[PDB]
Amino acid sequence: HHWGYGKHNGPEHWHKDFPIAKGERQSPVDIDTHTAKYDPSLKPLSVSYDQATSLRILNNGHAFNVEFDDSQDKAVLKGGPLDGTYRLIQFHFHWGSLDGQGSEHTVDKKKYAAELHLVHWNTKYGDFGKAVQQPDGLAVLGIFLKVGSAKPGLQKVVDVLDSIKTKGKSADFTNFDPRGLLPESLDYWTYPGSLTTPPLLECVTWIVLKEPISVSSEQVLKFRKLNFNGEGEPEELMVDNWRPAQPLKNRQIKASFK
Ligand SMILES: NS(=O)(=O)c1ccc(NC(=O)CN2C(=O)NC3(CCCCCC3)C2=O)cc1
Ligand SMILES: [Zn+2]
Repeated sequence: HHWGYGKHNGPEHWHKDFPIAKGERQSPVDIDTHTAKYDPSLKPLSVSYDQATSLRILNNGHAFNVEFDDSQDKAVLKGGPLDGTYRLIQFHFHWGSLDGQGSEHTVDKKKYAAELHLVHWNTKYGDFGKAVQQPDGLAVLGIFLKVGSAKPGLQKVVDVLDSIKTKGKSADFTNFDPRGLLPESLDYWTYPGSLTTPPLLECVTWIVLKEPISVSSEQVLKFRKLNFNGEGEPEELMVDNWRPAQPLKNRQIKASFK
């Protein structure tokens, strides 16, 4: 596939190779804070990252992924809307060319500067490849980024980006603690949706935190120096790697909080 975020290969083209792009539970969506309803049936959200084992950072030509050892139950997400145990396998971000855009989800049509996706797969399906074939296969924890004060726990990510500037470059990224990327509050919205990149599989329980994290202008400027292209190819800055809001269709967004 040759999908990306340009005029010629961007989100409006994706449906030709990935017809589910026009499906019934696509992501991201706008979160209308007034029509999202408090659900008392939601159990407490459990983010258990104490034993998280990061291994590597990869520039995959669409974003950069911090990859985890998911060979055991070391870093898991449970509770909230979730049945059973979801294992952390990677995180990445989507971000803008300028501070006024970059998030995939929106909140009353507001766009944040960036959005962090912590990707977990349901352990009842045994591996990630099997889990993406199921409607409850994945849980993605989405966290908004606004530009303000630096996020101390982000800086180790920022400082390695120089070593993975281009598509296909990776670097060792051991002993990174993803708990440093969380906000104080775990208040969330949740809805059923999809991967936000091809293959756009309708396999995700979305859990979007209400409280954004603050990152510095200097931190997000370093995200924007990455390249979509490979080494020795024409430089295309890795910016505006976000899919816009998709139709909500027959879905309800539920709030964990009143
Ligand atoms: N924007 S999104 O909705 O959160 C979204 C979330 C996940 C995906 N897709 C994947 O994670 C597919 N995939 C990678 O890219 N890396 C792998 C994980 C790292 C461990 C080694 C296996 C490879 C993997 O399984 C696409 C969109
Ligand atoms: Zn994502």
